[PDB]
Amino acid sequence: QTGGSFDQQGVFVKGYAMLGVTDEGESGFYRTTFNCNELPTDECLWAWQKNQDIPQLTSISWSPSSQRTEWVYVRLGYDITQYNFFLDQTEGMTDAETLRQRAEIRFLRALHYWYFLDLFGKAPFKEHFSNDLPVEKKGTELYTYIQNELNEIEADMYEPRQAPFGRADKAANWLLRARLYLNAGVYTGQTDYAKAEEYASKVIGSAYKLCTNYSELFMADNDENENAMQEIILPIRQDGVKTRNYGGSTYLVCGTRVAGMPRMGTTNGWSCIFARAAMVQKFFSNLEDVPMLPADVEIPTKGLDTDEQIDAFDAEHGIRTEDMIKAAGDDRALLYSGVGGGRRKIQTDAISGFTDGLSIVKWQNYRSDGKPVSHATYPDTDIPLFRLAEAYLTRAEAIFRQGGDATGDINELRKRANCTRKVQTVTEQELIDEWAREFYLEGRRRSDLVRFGMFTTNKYLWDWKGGAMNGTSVASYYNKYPIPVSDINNNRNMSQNEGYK
Ligand SMILES: OC[C@H]1O[C@@H]2O[C@H]3[C@H](O)[C@@H](O)[C@@H](O[C@H]4[C@H](O)[C@@H](O)[C@@H](O[C@H]5[C@H](O)[C@@H](O)[C@@H](O[C@H]6[C@H](O)[C@@H](O)[C@@H](O[C@H]7[C@H](O)[C@@H](O)[C@@H](O[C@H]8[C@H](O)[C@@H](O)[C@@H](O[C@H]1[C@H](O)[C@H]2O)O[C@@H]8CO)O[C@@H]7CO)O[C@@H]6CO)O[C@@H]5CO)O[C@@H]4CO)O[C@@H]3CO
Ligand SMILES: [Ca+2]
Ligand SMILES: [Ca+2]
Repeated sequence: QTGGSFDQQGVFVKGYAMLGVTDEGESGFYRTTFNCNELPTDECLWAWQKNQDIPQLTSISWSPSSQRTEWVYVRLGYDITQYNFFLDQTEGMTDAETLRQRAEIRFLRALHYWYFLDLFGKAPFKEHFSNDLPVEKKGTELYTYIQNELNEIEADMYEPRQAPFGRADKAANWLLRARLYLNAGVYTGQTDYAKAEEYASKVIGSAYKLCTNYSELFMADNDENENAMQEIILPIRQDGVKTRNYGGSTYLVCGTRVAGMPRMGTTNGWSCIFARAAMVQKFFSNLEDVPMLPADVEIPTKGLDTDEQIDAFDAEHGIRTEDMIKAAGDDRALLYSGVGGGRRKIQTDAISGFTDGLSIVKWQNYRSDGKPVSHATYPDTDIPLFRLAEAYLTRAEAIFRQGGDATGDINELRKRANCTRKVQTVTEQELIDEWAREFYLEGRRRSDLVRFGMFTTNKYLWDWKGGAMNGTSVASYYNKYPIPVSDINNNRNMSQNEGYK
């Protein structure tokens, strides 16, 4: 529908909706990008390796026929066509409302192009909605286009924290540019840490502030709690009754839980996503310090049916998540090694099930204020896609790369997390580890690993990397996903990424 039937307001809203709503539950914007940036990393593992294309993503051994690569590629492209459609239909309109809408739609399109750039190093490009085949825009050109888009639309965007919650303001714009500049070395071959630092400072200097209780950023009321909202620069709205997405917060909550775990926050635990040993090591350098149930202690088959019973048993063996946090001396150590759901392992010699690694209870469907959530199954928890904390890590890394002292920005995050250990000296290792501690399971890991030259190389080997128990390297061409063979066959304008067949 166009012209008189074009529901501008409605299409505008749908533009944002594509971020959090949609099997069809496997192809959402969040799940596809999340998996491509998480499943192959040191942060987590998908427990059901029999699922199509899972071993590939898990071991960084996919090919151009990868179904999950096609899903994210096609999803990013579809979203952009919808944005191009909105921009074409509102082209020439000069009223203030439309100008703001167009600025935000261009922001969203820019965000999508970043994903193409970060994941594939290029993108099937189209500035408009039409039947013409997209043309290839790669590396530096794509990078330049995204930066220019963000630069041009800034003036029309909302002042920091003045936009209706869920919409992008100037800070979201600056944060994305800071992200682009930080990764400029990867996308253009020429770093630009000074600009990364500059834009990160603009975000830090805005009205946004850090949430004083880390866990609250990932709870059911993170859209009705100032403590959390003051830090969330761009949330993907999710609601238990109105906004459901099997690949949204439902995926982050249900997918990381299994029956028996205390405080599941949902009636359905999928037992899919769990932490790799390397993720746990981010909080415990010596994995021997990780609170664990002794191997010689049996788990009763009776008397462990309720949360209260499970907690008591975990308490006796010092394995409640609160005990995990205390031992780690870090509020972000939201892991679970308790008996709820069965005996957990930290590292496994074979990926056989959900209990082969500690559970990640970072995301929750419980309100910090204790009030009821809207649904017993689907979470109300919003996905804080953009958080002020990214500005601190981005500036810290940029400062470090430029030879400066980044202890301040790092300790700002460690202070917020009530860390017992403060950083005295910043190293590349501390930085990449802090990126994991702060943003694990938020869909960006791979990108940071590639930038640190640690995604495919021997520079950093984590458990099950490359398909080996103790980790092994893979070809460097794997730092970029391949263009789906389906698009290669349909669009002669697109060229396959180097290395792939
Ligand atoms: O550990 C569980 C499971 O986790 C993973 O799957 C999750 C998936 O990745 C998420 O996307 C989400 O899925 C939602 C889905 O997208 C929606 O479509 C909907 O699902 C509905 C189905 O479409 C609908 O058909 C029906 O499902 C019925 C099945 O069709 C039917 O076969 C039967 O299922 C039983 C299996 O036959 C049996 O083998 C056994 O399943 C085991 C699997 O073999 C094993 O691989 C693993 O499954 C993982 C999966 O691999 C991950 O990808 O554990 C299983 C043991 O529980 O038992 C099955 C149950 O009897 O019956 C079902 C139910 O009627 O119903 C659903 C609506 O519920 O909603 C999904 C969200 O619930 O979540 C899933 C986790 O469920
Ligand atoms: Ca409410
Ligand atoms: Ca919500």
